[PDB]
Amino acid sequence: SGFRKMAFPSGKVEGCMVQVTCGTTTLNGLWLDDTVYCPRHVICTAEDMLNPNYEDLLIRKSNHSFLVQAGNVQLRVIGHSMQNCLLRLKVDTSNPKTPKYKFVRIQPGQTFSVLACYNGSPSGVYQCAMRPNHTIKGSFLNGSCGSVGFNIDYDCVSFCYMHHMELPTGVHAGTDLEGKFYGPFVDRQTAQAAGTDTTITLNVLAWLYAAVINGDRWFLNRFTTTLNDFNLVAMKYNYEPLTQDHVDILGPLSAQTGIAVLDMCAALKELLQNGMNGRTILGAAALEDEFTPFDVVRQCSGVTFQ
Amino acid sequence: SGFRKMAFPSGKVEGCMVQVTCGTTTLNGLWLDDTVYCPRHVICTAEDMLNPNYEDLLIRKSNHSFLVQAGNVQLRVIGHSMQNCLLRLKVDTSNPKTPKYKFVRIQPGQTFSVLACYNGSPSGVYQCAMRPNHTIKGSFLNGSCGSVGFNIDYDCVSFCYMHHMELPTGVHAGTDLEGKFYGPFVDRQTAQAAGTDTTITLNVLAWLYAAVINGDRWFLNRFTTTLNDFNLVAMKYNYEPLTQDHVDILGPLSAQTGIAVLDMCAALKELLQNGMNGRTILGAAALEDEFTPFDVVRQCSGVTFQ
Repeated sequence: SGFRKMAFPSGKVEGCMVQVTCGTTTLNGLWLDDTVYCPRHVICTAEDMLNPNYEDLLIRKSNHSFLVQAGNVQLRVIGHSMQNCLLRLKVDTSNPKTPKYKFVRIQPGQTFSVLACYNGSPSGVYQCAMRPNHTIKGSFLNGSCGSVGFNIDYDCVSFCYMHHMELPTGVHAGTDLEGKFYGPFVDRQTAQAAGTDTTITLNVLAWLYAAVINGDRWFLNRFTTTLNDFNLVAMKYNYEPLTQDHVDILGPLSAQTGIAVLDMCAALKELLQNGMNGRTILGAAALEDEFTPFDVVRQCSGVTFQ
Repeated sequence: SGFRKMAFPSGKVEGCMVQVTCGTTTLNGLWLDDTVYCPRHVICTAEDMLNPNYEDLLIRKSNHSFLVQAGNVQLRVIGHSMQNCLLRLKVDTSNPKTPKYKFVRIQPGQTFSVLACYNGSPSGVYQCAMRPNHTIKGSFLNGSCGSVGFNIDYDCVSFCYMHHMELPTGVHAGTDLEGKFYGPFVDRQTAQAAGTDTTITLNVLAWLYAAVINGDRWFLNRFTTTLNDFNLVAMKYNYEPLTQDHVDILGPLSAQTGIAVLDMCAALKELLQNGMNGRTILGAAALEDEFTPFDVVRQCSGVTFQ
């Protein structure tokens, strides 16, 4: 029983974190096999950031311009390329701790674990979601650049995020592990701001199913609804429209609770229209949208509470 | 910026988890040096649990009664004792991955990371608090017994919890690493239930300070209050009384925000009396009590947002 924001065990990833220094800037890198991946802005000075030309800045550097430390040991750099907004440093040593891994570009609404690091030392781990506006609502301080996000499937680490920057609203922006940004953001100092966000409807519904599997059905009602009718309500409350695809996804959860997806949607619209009346769901006072349907099945009993 | 329920990196602990089987029951154990620690109810049958005599049940077993697996490797048991509600199995191999560690008995209101495990394989990590009623609000399914709770200080793992059981309300109960239960609970099947709980006032206040450090002060007011006056309000709302000790603890946070502790208390009572008026704090719709003051300084900037 119970339900919590659960992160994946971070061990396989801790073994990959290193420190990367170039001139006066130090940040975190990811050491897999004989390559270290980090944000390219490690080669910038404060004023560089105002309008960097990374191609121009990088040609001016050599292999010995970079200092990579793994714990107490310095790794020798013997090559370097820029891949999009990332640097790849070839090093003279293969990481003995390299887990089986892939690089995946995550979709909005999906969740992942973040291992926050400073100076190449893991400091904490937490779960978060890729917002519709392509930001994540993280917890990062200075020096966290290079921290990564990942999921774990069997023994395989799927790396999906590397942290680059914080936006004026205190939310965070970064790239996948090929250095392509999530969202319309760039790695330089500008007036860029998060676009307006929206609530992840599929996740909220998943979470309501979670509440039921865990023996709670107070918010339910006798009504059902049309996709179209639900979506008129969604618009008004800044929720993403529900699509037939999302209804299909909620299949398995619908079956194990015996609650038709569109009936759940009827409950959801009632909650949005009537508020929660000072009550809680899964201990929360407002609707939660950072659990996917996958997260729910991961963590919940395969047997519902009644 | 940002603020999240942050768990400690779980790597040092993952390296210690094993599987312990006795007869038909399998659960998790903790392998440090040449000892494996697990819940003693691993030696019970379903009906045994109704009224076990652990002394009587254990004398009937031998070293070869236990099967310990670490990944694919079976560890040979060569001794066994009961320490309170725990079993200690001496094994023929010292765990090469044993971190520097201590066993500490945590106090109510304090927080820790939980590594949820099944069949000796870590499945997820999350943060939680020891409730005043000595339970934790965890997320555990069948087979999670033996999962542990810990904090990390420098390189030293402080183990503070081992999971034994779930209570009728779906909250969880377990022991410290000497096998002494937190709370008035016992490891057998009975009508035991969680006592009534209360909100952790010191943590709520810490969290309000966190909101300020992060640039939010909407809930503040021009008033101050007496310890006594605050506590009359606390009683009515099922919050723990505030004590001079708690005011001292909130010192450092009070200094860096420039907000007198008792002024913060005035804000708190206003919030409790007036509700949040459909607004949020740190993104939450109700007051949060699972962050200690220590957690706040850990994760927040040492420089407040303005």
